[PDB]
Amino acid sequence: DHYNCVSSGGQCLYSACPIFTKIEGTCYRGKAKCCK
Repeated sequence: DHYNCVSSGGQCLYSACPIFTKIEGTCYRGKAKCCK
């Protein structure tokens, strides 16, 4: 979720994760990606 994503270094993005990050979980009631 958003809390864990941001606390663990990531960012919540609805569509693509930018280059040199990868999808590691979700945010926003599972509608966005946590990119780390």
